[PDB]
Amino acid sequence: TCPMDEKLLSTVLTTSYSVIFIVGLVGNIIALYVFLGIHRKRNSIQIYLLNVAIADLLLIFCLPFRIMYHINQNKWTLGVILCKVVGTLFYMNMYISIILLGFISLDRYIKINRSIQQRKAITTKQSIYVCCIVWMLALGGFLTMIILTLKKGGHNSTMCFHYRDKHNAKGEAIFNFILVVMFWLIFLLIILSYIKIGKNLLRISKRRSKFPNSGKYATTARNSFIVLIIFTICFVPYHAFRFIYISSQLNVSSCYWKEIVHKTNEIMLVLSSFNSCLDPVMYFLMSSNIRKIMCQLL
Ligand SMILES: CCOC[C@H](COC(=O)CCc1ccccc1OCc1cccc(Oc2ccccc2)c1)OP(=O)(O)OC[C@H](N)C(=O)O
Repeated sequence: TCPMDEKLLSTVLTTSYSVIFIVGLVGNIIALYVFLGIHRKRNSIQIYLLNVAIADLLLIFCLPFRIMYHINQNKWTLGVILCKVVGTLFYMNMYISIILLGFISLDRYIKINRSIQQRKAITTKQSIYVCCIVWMLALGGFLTMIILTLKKGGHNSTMCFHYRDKHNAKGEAIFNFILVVMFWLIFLLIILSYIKIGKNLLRISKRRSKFPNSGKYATTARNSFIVLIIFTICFVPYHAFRFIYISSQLNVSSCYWKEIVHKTNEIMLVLSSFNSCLDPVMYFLMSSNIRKIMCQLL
């Protein structure tokens, strides 16, 4: 455990996480207000996005502990219990957000590309069913893993969010490895969905059957590509490097690899958490009614 300099890393992480925290807080507050205050009725996609907003708001509420830890002296003043609570809660919220974004991709694909008329907008029932299942499965994993870590593991210290060996705890490592591959499957589904949606909207706009609103389809096709690219840049490099993280952490090696691996992991955490603040903004910007409201109000 080489105690290497991280003051510049601490400062850059503190600044990045503070900006992400404030932007995500304001964005998720606005998203909750619009999904509750002015949205009387919900469809499957809107319920999905409300749950994404709740997960992102929980990750944003998790962030201030991280910024305080990084800014104070890069040491954790409080107990290991809160360290474990925050560390597990941040990751569970992140993966809930990822899963629900994959479901938003999927139902957008089935609703736009292949649907002919409608499904009478009764897909909401299965939407809350899937949302409840995912939240219950996340909460169960949260409780079991935290209750195992607090008692079974004797590694209690005054340092948090740091690099640790997984010789004592290999279940956490294998569960993280499974999380990465399921995230990659979700990302492949997301990219397929959004490429197909964009191509369908471009061909529909290119046919130009009716002159009115023949240019909004091109805008919607562009928006699909934009949201797919934002998701990619936010999440892909992180889970690309998490493989090297696990490979280095599950075997004995010189700490010289460890500092650069830890620094890369933290930088990728910054990009991943930035999606939390970005997600509410894309809904407001890509919605024609909300965009016009923003344009006329400003
Ligand atoms: C105990 C400290 O945890 C935080 C971190 C280590 O994080 C991991 O190894 C990944 C997260 C993880 C993996 C395996 C099991 C539970 C995990 O915690 C989150 C979680 C909870 C519940 C469910 C769940 O998976 C879901 C699956 C399906 C649906 C919804 C959720 C995930 O350690 P630390 O804070 O020290 O940070 C180390 C390092 N800086 C860094 O960033 O990894």
